[PDB]
Amino acid sequence: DVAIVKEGWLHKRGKYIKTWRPRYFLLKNDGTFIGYKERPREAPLNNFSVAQCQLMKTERPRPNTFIIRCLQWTTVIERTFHVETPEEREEWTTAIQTVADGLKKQEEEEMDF
Repeated sequence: DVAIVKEGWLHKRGKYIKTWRPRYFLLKNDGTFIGYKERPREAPLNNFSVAQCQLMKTERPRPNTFIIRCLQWTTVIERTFHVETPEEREEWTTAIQTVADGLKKQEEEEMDF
């Protein structure tokens, strides 16, 4: 069954306004990545799958930024996050990567041959 893999505060850059705001995110092993205004009913402000997504690291405009990029149909979705240390970024990117890898292995076992 589906369990939380990692949860915690992330600084998220907005989609339309490119400002940064603190958000409480939860990553689940089915690829669910859900973000709330406060530590959690109250609906989430962000809700997307990390399945088939790409992790990118950047230092501008903020150090220790990571981007989750997902190509969906014609559209490309990007979600931008900042944490205070490069170690915390590695903490998050490793967790997201391992979940994505689990789901990729599952897809490949279904689609290959």
